[PDB]
Amino acid sequence: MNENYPAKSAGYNQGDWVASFNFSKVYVGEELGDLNVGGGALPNADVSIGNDTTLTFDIAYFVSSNIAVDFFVGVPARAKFQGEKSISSLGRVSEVDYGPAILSLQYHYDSFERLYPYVGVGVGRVLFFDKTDGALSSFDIKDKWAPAFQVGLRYDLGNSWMLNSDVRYIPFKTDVTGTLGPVPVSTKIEVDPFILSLGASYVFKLAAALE
Repeated sequence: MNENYPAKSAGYNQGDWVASFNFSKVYVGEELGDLNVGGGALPNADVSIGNDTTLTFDIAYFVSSNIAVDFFVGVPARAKFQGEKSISSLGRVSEVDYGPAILSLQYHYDSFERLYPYVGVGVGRVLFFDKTDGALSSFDIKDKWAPAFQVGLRYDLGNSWMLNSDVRYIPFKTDVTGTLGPVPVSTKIEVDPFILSLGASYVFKLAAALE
């Protein structure tokens, strides 16, 4: 008739592992930034990216009930984007693979507004695969790396299916160079890329049992 010694509860414990899978929408590409050129003139170029479906996978590690860690990663295929004056019009300027590598932790913070989202921060490195960039003879692009900040919320809506939504911000400038034979052209462009992650996640508890 009476109740005693209830069942154990396990929802969040230090060392928890939850896979958060969501689509990351990158937003960058305003206009190239040429410093100088042998030609003498100082024209302006234009970059463009192809609109297509894309997904991203990140690993969230629950260590504390106040904060946690998340690592954004993805193995996208080879994509071709524009980035020039006359070459842009053609449609074939640069083509390579995407190597999005970001790792930051999420933490809560005081708030007054309705929604009480969380803010994170860490190291966000963006690299690519040397395939065929630039309108020149197999041109390469100098990747970049720097600290980024995350902003969003994470909850569990439904059974065996959680939800996650945040955004990654980190303004930086990429470089471009490479040439087979003659002297390559070292260029640089400063832009503020905006990544939007939206999808679901899945919580999981370690298998190894401790005393």
